[PDB]
Amino acid sequence: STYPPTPPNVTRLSDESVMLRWMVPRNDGLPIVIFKVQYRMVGKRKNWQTTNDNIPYGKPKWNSELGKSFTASVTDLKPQHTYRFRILAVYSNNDNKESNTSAKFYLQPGAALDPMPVPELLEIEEYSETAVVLHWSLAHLITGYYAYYRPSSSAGEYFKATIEGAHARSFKIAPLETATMYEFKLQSFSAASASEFSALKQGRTQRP
Repeated sequence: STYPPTPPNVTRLSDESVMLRWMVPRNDGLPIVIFKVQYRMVGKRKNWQTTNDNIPYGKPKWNSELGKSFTASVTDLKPQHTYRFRILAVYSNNDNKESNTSAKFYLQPGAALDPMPVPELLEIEEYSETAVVLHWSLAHLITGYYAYYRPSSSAGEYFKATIEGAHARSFKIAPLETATMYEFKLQSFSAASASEFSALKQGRTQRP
């Protein structure tokens, strides 16, 4: 059978974008091949738009005892408009199942909002041939942090991962390609907004 992903939670990243977080509960049914982020603004024909980013399931299978969490952002949204989001999961057998919809979310314009804490990205613990660990500190308006990473050699889009809880001060990012260099930056977030990014740090996975 197929277990649908949970509805995404939404937090404002800017005047034109939000970050979604969802989970795939542990289960023994078909594996999901990719995810599709959809959305539609409230007060408009109930027609969902699909973003142009097929999110792979990746590895590992689960990242907590609960199941596996995911994180993707949606940009190009207009301010002062309310939206609803949902996740589409495509399974190995090609079926499609949509999570339940998110609560209504109002994309509020920036001005007049409390400055979120900017973490000081200290150092990349080149912990292994396939993983690395982030360490940072501050100078709980915070809900957690959003880590951004990608091979230093590749402009474009960053992979995202959510770190839940304000006092997490490290996070292991794995799996990553061996003897490969990545770029990492970090930001703190709350429902209302995300902080400014920390410094963009370079880090390489260990060799044999």
